[PDB]
This record gives sequence, structure tokens and C-alpha cells, in this order.
Amino acid sequence: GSSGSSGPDADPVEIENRIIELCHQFPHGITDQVIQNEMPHIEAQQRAVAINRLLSMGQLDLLRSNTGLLYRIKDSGPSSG
Repeated sequence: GSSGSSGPDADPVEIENRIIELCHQFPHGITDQVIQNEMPHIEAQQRAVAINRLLSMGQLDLLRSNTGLLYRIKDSGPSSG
């Protein structure tokens, strides 16, 4: 739930891209906690924003499993025939 402008704090694209690089490192996915240890400097809204963005953009894939959600690299399985 975006709330007002964020501000000049760590560009968005950058944040997103960062997540991408991660989503790449982890094919299984990445937990908010991870991104936290990876970027504990990022903001709550910034972290989500980028996430939501990637989610929408179609670059990041959300995966609801166990406590919290998971985020992996977006992709689609190959056809059978």
C-alpha cells in the first residue's frame, strides 16, 4: 500500500535490479529475511515497492510457502509437445 512519495533513497530500479540478481542466485526463491541480510539498509516500503514492482513487472515470481512469502526468478516450464 504505497504511501506518499518515498524520496531520494536508493533508486528504485537499482533496488529492483538487486532483487533480480538475487532471484538469479537463488532459483528456489528468496525470503524477505534474505533481502534483509542482503540489504538491511533498504527501506520497508522500498523493499516491498521494488518487490511489488518486480512482481508486477513480471521479473520476480512470488511463491507463498510456509511462514512468509518467497520470491524467485520468473519463468515458465517447457511444453510437453
